[PDB]
Amino acid sequence: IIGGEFTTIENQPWFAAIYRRHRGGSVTYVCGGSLMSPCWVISATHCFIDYPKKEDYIVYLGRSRLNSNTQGEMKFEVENLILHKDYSADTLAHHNDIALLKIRSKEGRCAQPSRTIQTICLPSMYNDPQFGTSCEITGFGKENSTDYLYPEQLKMTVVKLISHRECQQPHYYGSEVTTKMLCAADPQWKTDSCQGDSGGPLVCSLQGRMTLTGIVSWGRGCALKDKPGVYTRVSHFLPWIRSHT
Ligand SMILES: CC(C)[C@@H]1NCCc2ccc(NC(=O)c3ccc4cc(C(=N)N)ccc4c3)cc21
Repeated sequence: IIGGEFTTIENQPWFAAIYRRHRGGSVTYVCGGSLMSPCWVISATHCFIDYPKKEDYIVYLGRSRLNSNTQGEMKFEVENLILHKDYSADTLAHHNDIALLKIRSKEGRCAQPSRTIQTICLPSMYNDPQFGTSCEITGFGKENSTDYLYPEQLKMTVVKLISHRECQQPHYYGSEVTTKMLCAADPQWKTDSCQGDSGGPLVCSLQGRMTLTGIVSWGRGCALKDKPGVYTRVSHFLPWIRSHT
């Protein structure tokens, strides 16, 4: 996150920290995720497309720092890694960038809800918050575009949803942004998600209930003028999630 505020997992019960083991033994952070149901996590396909082995991943819940085992956390493994069957990556835009990771602990059980481990509701058919709505994003991603290390503590920030016609203007993303994607950004371009945040939650309070409306996907740079952050429009993929879970 660029700018924003430092927060602790208690505020983001449904945020999943996804890691990956390397030959030799080191473990680096990869991407974020959202707790769908006790046994499922949803993220982005571009965080696993290159190393499609369910065995190389680790998924943490209730973890507040990168190199610390926060009180009440749970360590998991990927029982099933399902990727959208039509994914492609262009110069900027990423298509069908949605993914399902069916988690499972060494003992064979799924997540166990608590004060620090919760789930968010999926959006419903054709019901997306209007443009200009404020929503939050979370991740252990960069705090600057020139840093190579991630913040040791979880961060969060708020942005505003941008209409589709406004995201297709020449000085924005032209025809690169498609109707199955959403755009969000700070009207002052000082705060925004960035590299390391991909796959993470974009939560909008829709008609009372906190809804998972977007999945961090792509964007030109981080917090750059007229260059919003593009997210995966969950509502569109409901039939996919349902039939695939
Ligand atoms: C190491 C890297 C090149 C990695 N390789 C596997 C394929 C692949 C695909 C996309 C990405 N994505 C990013 O690095 C990446 C970089 C910047 C991003 C910026 C925003 C945003 N400005 N809100 C929103 C999302 C962003 C995602 C990384 C990789």
